Amino acid sequence: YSFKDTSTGHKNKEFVARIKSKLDQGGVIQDFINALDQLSNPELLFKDWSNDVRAELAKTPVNKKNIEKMYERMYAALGDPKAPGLGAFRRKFIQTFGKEFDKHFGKGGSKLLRMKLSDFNDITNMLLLKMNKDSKPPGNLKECSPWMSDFKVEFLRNELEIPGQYDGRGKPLPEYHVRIAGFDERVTVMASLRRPKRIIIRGHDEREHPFLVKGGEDLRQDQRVEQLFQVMNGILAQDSACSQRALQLRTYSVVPMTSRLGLIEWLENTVTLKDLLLNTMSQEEKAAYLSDPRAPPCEYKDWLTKMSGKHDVGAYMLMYKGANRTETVTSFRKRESKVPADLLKRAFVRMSTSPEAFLALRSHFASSHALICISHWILGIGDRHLNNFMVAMETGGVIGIDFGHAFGSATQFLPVPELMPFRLTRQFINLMLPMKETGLMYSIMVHALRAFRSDPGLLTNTMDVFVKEPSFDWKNFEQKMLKKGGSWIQEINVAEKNWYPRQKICYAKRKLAGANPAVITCDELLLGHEKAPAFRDYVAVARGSKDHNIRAQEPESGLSEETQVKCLMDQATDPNILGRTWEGWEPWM
Repeated sequence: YSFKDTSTGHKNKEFVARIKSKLDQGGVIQDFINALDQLSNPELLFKDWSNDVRAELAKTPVNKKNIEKMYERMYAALGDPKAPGLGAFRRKFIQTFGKEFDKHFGKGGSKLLRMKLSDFNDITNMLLLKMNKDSKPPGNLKECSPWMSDFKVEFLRNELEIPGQYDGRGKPLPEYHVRIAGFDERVTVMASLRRPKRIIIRGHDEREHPFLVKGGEDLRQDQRVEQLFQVMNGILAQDSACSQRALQLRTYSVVPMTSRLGLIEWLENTVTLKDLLLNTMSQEEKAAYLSDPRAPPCEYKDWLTKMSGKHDVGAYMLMYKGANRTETVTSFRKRESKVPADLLKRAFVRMSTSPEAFLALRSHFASSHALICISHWILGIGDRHLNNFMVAMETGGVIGIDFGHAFGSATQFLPVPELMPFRLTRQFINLMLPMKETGLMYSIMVHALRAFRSDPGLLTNTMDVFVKEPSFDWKNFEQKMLKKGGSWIQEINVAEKNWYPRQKICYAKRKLAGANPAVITCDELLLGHEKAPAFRDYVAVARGSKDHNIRAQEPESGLSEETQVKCLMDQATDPNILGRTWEGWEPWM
């Protein structure tokens, strides 16, 4: 908060103190947060503290009081092992990490309290490198944060009321909202870069509720974009021509319990898109798709080797200094022609039992996927890779999850950018044969984008929570934009109020008032890859050709709606873009 305290700062201070005393009702909520914190891997917070000390001491030793304010949390968690037992209940794995890390932290506590070294990091990097041998994240039970496993409610401690309820509309009548009464022994770890956990908590009426717990990321961006989706299907179901089609985005609840601790509602009876495709295939198909040098797995890497000589990241940089246009299309169609041409069709006749009903599962799938690919562009979300789309195996509809790059941020700070606006690849148009992606995945996009260009004020007005309070993900990269970037046509001294967020709201207001979707994809590429080695080839690929693409025969602004979605779909499916992208996005399937 950090009040100013000139005239009314005192009454604001005592008012916040009044509420801080009025809430929290003793000791169930704060140690709920705490004992949920104390089960994650200590390596993630270890590298987090390493990042925040390398970024704030190793560059300039003038930042007064910030190191002495940030070593308090490093002293608390992974410090002296009775401090976790004082602040909360001590776990069963910090008593094996602090039991090992005593010699290494003796010199830390005795001289790295006020170190002022700023030049060497390998003395710590070798210990975090060797520490990943006796790091076992599976605690194999629920005793690994032993307050929830010994919860055992006994009296009116002002119940907790399992979070992620109170969805806005309606006088709530809170006697129905479920209350926590236990946890299960079997916990699971996920499959991501830092592997968040998945818990099986129980309601007060013997109902399982699973949740996804992640303990290092500030989940306020996700809360604001699910807030945006609530505005989005509040403006959809008011519109006339979209309500007959009954168009709605399907959301899900995410609560930021505190900074570096949030909960995600895990959804049930759903399966990811890659698992659906990879299990519709036959047993003679999958092994030859996986383990062939002519399979599109290894053929792309051999193309990376034979195109520019490099064998790793940066080959995509030297590929823009490699092939020409009419090499990539011909080397790409033979990559597209190695997977079977129908997999969603086999997956929709494998489960629909009737020719009346195959027709009506397919229209629902295609209309829902059209809706999320047009609403994933206004607020411009990138990284639409294969495990981000989640189909619902009881009604046939896709749900979109895992939002990392919210506004135009996939094509700015990533090494090799992503230039498509969404994911409309080959299988999504082979589903609709003998037609193609012009009948049903077109008028849905026109109706949705016409509703969003009806009243252009609502989403930009909701976007101002980002400018009234910047999050942690919009200040760790704001420094990178400050040290290298653009935006010198605007001022810098009013930072984070009209420099950064008025830029993002300016971009979304441009593409909501009518902008060429090749212009934005190179403006956001100029503002993050100016003075690049291969920058003219980026702005040459993502601009058109004027002989083969309609996105080069149209002006930049004042553009119309049907024309805008037309050049959008032209930018979406084009083998020039999809021939040279990131190898984990899998643009061929």
